[PDB]
Amino acid sequence: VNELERINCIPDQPPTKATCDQRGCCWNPQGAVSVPWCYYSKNHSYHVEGNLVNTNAGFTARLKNLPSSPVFGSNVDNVLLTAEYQTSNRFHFKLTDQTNNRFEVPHEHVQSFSGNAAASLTYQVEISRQPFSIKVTRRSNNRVLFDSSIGPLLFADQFLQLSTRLPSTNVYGLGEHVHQQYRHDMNWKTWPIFNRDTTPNGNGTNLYGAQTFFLCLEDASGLSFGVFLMNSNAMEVVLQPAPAITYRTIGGILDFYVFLGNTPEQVVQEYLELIGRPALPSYWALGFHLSRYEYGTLDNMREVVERNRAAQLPYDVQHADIDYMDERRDFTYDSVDFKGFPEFVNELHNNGQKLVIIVDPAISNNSSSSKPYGPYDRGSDMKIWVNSSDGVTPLIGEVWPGQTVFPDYTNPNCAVWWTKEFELFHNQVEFDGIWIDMNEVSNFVDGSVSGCSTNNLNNPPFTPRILDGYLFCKTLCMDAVQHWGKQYDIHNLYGYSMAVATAEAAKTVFPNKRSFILTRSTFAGSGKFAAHWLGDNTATWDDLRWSIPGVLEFNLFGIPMVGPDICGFALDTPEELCRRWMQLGAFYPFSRNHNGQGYKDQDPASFGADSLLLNSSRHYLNIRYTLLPYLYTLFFRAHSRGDTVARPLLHEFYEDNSTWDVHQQFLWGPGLLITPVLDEGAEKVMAYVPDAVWYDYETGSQVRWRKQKVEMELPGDKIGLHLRGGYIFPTQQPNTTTLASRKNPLGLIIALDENKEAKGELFWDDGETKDTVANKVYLLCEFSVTQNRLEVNISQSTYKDPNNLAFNEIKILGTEEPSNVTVKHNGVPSTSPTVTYDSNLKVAIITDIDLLLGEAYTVEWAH
Ligand SMILES: *[C@@H]1O[C@H](CO)[C@@H](O[C@@H]2O[C@H](CO)[C@@H](O)[C@H](O)[C@H]2NC(C)=O)[C@H](O)[C@H]1NC(C)=O
Ligand SMILES: O=S(=O)([O-])O[C@@H]([C@H](O)[C@@H](O)[C@H](O)CO)[C@H](O)C[S@+]1C[C@@H](O)[C@H](O)[C@H]1CO
Ligand SMILES: *[C@@H]1O[C@H](CO)[C@@H](O)[C@H](O)[C@H]1NC(C)=O
Ligand SMILES: *[C@@H]1O[C@H](CO)[C@@H](O)[C@H](O)[C@H]1NC(C)=O
Repeated sequence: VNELERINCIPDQPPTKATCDQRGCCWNPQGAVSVPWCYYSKNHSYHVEGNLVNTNAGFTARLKNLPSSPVFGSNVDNVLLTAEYQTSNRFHFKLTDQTNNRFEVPHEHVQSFSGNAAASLTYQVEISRQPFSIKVTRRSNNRVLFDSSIGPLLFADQFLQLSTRLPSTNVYGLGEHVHQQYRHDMNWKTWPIFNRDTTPNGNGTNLYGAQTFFLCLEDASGLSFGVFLMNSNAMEVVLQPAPAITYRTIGGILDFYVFLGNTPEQVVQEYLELIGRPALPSYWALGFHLSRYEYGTLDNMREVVERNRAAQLPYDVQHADIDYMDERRDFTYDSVDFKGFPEFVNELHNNGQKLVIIVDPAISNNSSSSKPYGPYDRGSDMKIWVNSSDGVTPLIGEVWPGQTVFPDYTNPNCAVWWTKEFELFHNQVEFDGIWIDMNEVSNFVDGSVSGCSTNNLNNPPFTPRILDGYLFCKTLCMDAVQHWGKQYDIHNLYGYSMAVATAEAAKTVFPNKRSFILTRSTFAGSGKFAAHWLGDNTATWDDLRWSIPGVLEFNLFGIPMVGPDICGFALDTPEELCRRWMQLGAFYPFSRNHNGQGYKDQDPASFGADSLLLNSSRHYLNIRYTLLPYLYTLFFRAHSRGDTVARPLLHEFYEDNSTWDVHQQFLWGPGLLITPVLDEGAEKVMAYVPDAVWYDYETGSQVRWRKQKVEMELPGDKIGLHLRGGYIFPTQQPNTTTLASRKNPLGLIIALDENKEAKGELFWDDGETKDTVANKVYLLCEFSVTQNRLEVNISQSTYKDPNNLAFNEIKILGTEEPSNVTVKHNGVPSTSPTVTYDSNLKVAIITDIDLLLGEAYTVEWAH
């Protein structure tokens, strides 16, 4: 056994030979740091009993436990392997107890399969019987992708483990964590996963959400695969330099999907086809959002709103945090400090802005005839709370308002209660979207106001390395009871079920509209319902750097609308850090400046009406808003096809191994390269320039750099932004709200490749109606340039914007002087455009044109 391939047999304590001998493992304390001293022998585990059986979907096998000493308790003697060839690119296998039903995740999107095995498989499955292992190989090159033979299968009631070899160390994903780097290096590292309210800091703890998906780029050809584990129990994932990854969970079943693609993007697409593609956002949610914990008063909030509006900051959304509430209780507002809240909502709406309100799941249980508290009274009438282990008494915990009960969102009746609370509240305060927080669920006491009984749920045989080392820390008792089952099994599904219920509420409160839901806690598939933010970060340079991998990973997880608290939630933000963070933050798919209680103001205009920070923030937000049609089209592709929005360089440039590690730059889709300064004091950044033609976004000048590391000069007022040759970017003149910007003239930026060609597309619908894609009420058009000619082609034509929108400007980068520009509509001229040319920069701008959105055109020129 190569020591890199040793699978640790003593995950639970300091290794000893006595424990090693008792567990029947191998002892060799002579390795390098972190190399396990005690590791599994070659026949710990299961063997296939008798023959495999073909089924319509695939095959089954019966696995029988080989005699072994019971470490983490009640072992499963007879295991059933069920394998389904679900599609040419997706394999599913699950290991269950042949004799007993066990907890299975009741996912809202994924359904059971009742097909026949797919034809033309891109993969092959090999089963070894003595001992059991499962291998999945890529058919084209026989690359072993999944191979459990490196380790045993362990399957006890509260301890399940399976390992797989990996074909490379280009491994991305898992969550929710602060990984600091984007590529997992595969050095010995254990990542615990158990939804927890905790600071995203440098400690690598489990955080708010649970995401078991990873993607592996196999080699420079782009061939990639992914693995998803459908299990909601506390678990950890162990990475080691074999390379290999081990999943170790403390309940449920091992239900695995393996996805193959020809590129990293195809793997994400296959994963999202399974778990659910992300919602198309309201176009206004793409704008800039501003927020803080504790304005304290409506007057204070108004003062902030007003100075940022006075500054002409692009600024669509204002969030109201728990300070709007009457004593931090949901579905109230403070009639003194927030007196006149409804009037302020009208002011926002009149200014073309939106209000997003925070709503917490925990509900104050303080109600009497003297002073009733409606949401509690109504929820109690409907009996929709999470109960204690007795199965009948609502569990009492403590959150913002004091003592609280917790809604059981797994109960469909709970969604009815919740919907009605929102309806009642929306009648008083006409908010536009909902920010659901503290939904891990977060509890200010451990378990309940009376703690947690000692039993195998609260105190299991094995505890993964979750923060604080007890499952019930800062959450509910594990033996609490909900419709879908015990908190031990469904804890990781709380925020997911809450997002589903809040989407259901939206159906009534915002009829036929998308609205906007922002959630803290997530499970696989949450992006179908909600955006995410990366939680309670801190105003440090490390937190700035750590945000980009967090954004990229959530795009892999199908939650493309993701971002951190720009400038940092905890602590007073230094001007220089906030200026850099706003520059980068103009390019997060979810762009929100948010701040914790009591800290110095960090809203952009608070730095001074003529400050470098405000000027730079306005500048780059104006660029963001200019590219909103491009961004919105990226979201359309994420929703319809499963593409990422914020995208690693390697997804586009996988042929170039210099991109495999890059985590300080990222792309919007295929075409826009973002290069922030991320180091204190720096007016430069060490940047990678991929193998493409690149143009400076502002000047349009072609950079000399190609496929090389560069020192990019970025003074205090700059972030790197370059456009990829071969791409056409739709734009729209910016305004301070998207309500207004959407009415503005459109533009095209055509970034020519080495062959003087480029292609692009534009999706356009009404920006807010639900089912616009499903019901085919949209415009989709395609742009292509191949010399001397731009074609605008209409592929879907079932929405016509009433605002007379047209492309009134075409900017061509990397071109020789165009002459005789002519515009044809369905073959007919047209009215001579104006052409301006910069021969030093090789940039042409065509103006005095009017190409109506949704009409086909050819624009031709000579040289
Ligand atoms: C939590 O406990 C309540 C009782 O406090 C349970 O309420 C039951 O709800 C159903 C309505 O679906 C009624 O038919 C029963 O009469 C209720 N019981 C009582 C005693 O009122 C509720 O089911 C419990 N929830 C869970 C997840 O077990
Ligand atoms: O620090 S804290 O006092 O602010 O409480 C944190 C958290 O609870 C923290 O204490 C962790 O335990 C690790 O520090 C809580 O998450 C803040 S919530 C989400 C945020 O975005 C809203 O503005 C806040 C008000 O609704
Ligand atoms: C780890 O946790 C504690 C927070 O309670 C903190 O003081 C320490 O700085 C953290 N370490 C890092 C690297 O974030
Ligand atoms: C920008 O929005 C304002 C509304 O606040 C509107 O009056 C103005 O005309 C818009 N500017 C344009 C057309 O670019």
